[PDB]
Amino acid sequence: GASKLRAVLEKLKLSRDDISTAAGMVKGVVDHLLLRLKCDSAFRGVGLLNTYEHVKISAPNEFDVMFKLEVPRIQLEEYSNTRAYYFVKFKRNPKENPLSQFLEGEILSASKMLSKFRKIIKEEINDIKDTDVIMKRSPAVTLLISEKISVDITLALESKSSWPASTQEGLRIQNWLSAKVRKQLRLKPFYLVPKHAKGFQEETWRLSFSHIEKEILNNHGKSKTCCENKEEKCCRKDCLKLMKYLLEQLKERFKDKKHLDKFSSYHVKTAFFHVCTQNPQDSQWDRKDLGLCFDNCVTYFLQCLRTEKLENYFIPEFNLFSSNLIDKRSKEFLTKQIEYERNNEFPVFDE
Ligand SMILES: Cc1ccc(-c2cc(C(=O)O)c3nc(CN4CCOCC4)[nH]c3c2)c(Cl)c1
Ligand SMILES: [Zn+2]
Repeated sequence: GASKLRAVLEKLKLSRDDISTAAGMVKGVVDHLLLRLKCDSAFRGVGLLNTYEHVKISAPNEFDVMFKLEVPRIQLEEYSNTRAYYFVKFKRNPKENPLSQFLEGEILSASKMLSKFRKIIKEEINDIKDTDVIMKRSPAVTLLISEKISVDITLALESKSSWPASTQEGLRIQNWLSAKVRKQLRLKPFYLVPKHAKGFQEETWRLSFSHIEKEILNNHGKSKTCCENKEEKCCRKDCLKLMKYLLEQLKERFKDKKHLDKFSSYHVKTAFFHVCTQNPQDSQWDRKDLGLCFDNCVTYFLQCLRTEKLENYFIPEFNLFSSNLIDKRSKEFLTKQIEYERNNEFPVFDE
């Protein structure tokens, strides 16, 4: 029942200290690069984005880090009705921006900016000889510290402006976290990561709302006091940790023929939060009900792959499971693998 799952989560608690020692290795290298970039003309307004504060975790030895660049008076042009991919233009010309180095008429190049960013890092990488830091061959700068810790660095354009139109019906937390909280969150800035649409269109930026996850996860209840006492203990966080570790273990047992390469913890998060919308009450996430609650996430995720539909939590018109992003075969393969786990009381957790 719920007994087996608790031991898995209690096991995952034991590796917190090993992740904490490796976390300081990430922040050390990252702070040197931030000092190096600030001395440059274009990367003077570079800062660390808090998404472990500024260090986000995707896999056990993978660490996603985000560098933000303040872009004032930014005008966005939507690309090919994709709803998430956009072009970066400038409202007017009051006093020429320092970002003009990568401009191409009106449109700001994503390929040109990421290239100078890759160059300034490649130069600073060989400088700090304290730890073995390298660079790998994908809109991120991957580093490898002590031939084990992989750090995916991403550059993002910050816009303090009102969120784009495609996000109008997104973040459907009204019946869960409230209309008050939705309005509050939508007052926060948004990000433009250089993810390119399928060759590629290397001048299009993707809408990123990564920074909102910590806001919702650290305040996940309908009741303001959720998980603040022994009475209101819920299992929302435990179901997300079990959903993340499920895909993680399936990506480990099937690196045999590389079918699940397109799948990330991101797809698992999106699906979990959609269940959080479906189940807005705290009584639908009780600590005793861990087994039942996890199965609700497992059923929704299986229904997602099966229907080839998983809406971006912020952009409903954007389908993360479209034929264009992940092929029909990879979804039908993952459907079959999870279906086997669900029908056999999850044998990929027995360790
Ligand atoms: C309630 C809530 C809040 C935030 C997110 C959320 C959003 C984004 C996003 O960007 O909108 C994102 N992005 C990541 C990691 N990226 C995967 C693709 O490659 C680059 C790294 N996790 C992400 C997580 C979700 Cl689901 C739900
Ligand atoms: Zn809770």
